Amino acid sequence: APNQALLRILKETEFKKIKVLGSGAFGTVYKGLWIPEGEKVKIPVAIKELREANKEILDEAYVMASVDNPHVCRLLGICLTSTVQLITQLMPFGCLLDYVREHKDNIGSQYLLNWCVQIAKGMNYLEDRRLVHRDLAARNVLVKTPQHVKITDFGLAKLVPIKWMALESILHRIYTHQSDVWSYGVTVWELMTFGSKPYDGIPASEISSILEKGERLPQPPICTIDVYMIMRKCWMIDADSRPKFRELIIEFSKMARDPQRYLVIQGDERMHLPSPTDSNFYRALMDEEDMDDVVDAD
Ligand SMILES: *CCC(=O)N1Cc2nc(-c3cc(-c4ccccc4F)c(F)cn3)n(-c3ccncn3)c2C1
Repeated sequence: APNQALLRILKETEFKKIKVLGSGAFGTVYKGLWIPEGEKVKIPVAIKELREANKEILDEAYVMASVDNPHVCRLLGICLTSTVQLITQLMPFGCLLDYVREHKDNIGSQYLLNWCVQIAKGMNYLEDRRLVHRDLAARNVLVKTPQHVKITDFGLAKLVPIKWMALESILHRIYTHQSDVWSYGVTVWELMTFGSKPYDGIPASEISSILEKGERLPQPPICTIDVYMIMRKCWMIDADSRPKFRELIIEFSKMARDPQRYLVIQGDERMHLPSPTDSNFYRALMDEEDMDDVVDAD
């Protein structure tokens, strides 16, 4: 029974879908416009209309609306009609998966390590709340600004990403904070490869036997062995042997302090974090919310 004041019930008359942004396995993402009651103003919003109980949907949506963390997208409004529409703050930059693909071999080491830090802080918040995401992947990490990423779609899996799933989840539908750690390792791998698809050319049916044999995702060319060992540690068979989100925040923050020693990127001395001037601009314009300082190179 969380705070019902975090979820605003929207009527079909207060909003309108205008543009198409993309679509995934759960639904289609639209750029929306909210017209608040008794007002003339049009306010951009992001709307996800689902693909396929009202009391039960709302119960889950209140939990989804209670996630208050700088690296977790909070559900803001819901519109229950014949379809289920979810409303959240519009993010022009979209997902990190497409951002890294559209910026292939053009992303600095400071960005990658800081994103790994931020994703770990978002998941660590979810673990403190005893919440399991179940669908962590670079497609479910949104870019607020290039220096601020946030985990999206928490609770959508509750209402199959085999290549992002831990073996116990594939075999026994078991989902814990430690299976989320496995998915996180796969997500870090997607970033380090600038958007590569994991186990490309391998049918989803073969993955469980491939894992049981001891096969894992290859070392991305930019990762030193210390970075690869952390990703490997995330894919251990024994869930309790895998690192904690708590430990991943510290390890990746320590690595962000010496970026060149942990990632080998060509043209990296040029690709630095933005000047205070450009970060002040981005913040006042599109990121007023309070977040921890991005880890700088000593
Ligand atoms: C690579 C894919 C991509 O570019 N995007 C995926 C995506 N989803 C959403 C989104 C998510 C949600 C949402 C958030 C919390 C809980 C439940 C839930 F459905 C939503 F309501 C609406 N959109 N976006 C998105 C796009 C633009 N601004 C914000 N979110 C993307 C982008």
